[PDB]
Amino acid sequence: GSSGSSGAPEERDLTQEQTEKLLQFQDLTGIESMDQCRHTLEQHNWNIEAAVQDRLNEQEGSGPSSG
Repeated sequence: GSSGSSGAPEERDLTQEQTEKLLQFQDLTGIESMDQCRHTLEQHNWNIEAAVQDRLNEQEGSGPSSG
């Protein structure tokens, strides 16, 4: 909006690979807050496969299990 950035004088840039992964997860999951996304990822260790599960597992829209 109008100069409203609360944080520290730091900068964290991701890598192409990682970035891409995010895009995927983001789309898959559907989270808005990018951070939130990378979060679930970082945790699982940028493991969409897991992050995805940990994402769904923890409160899902519709469909607890598939197959």
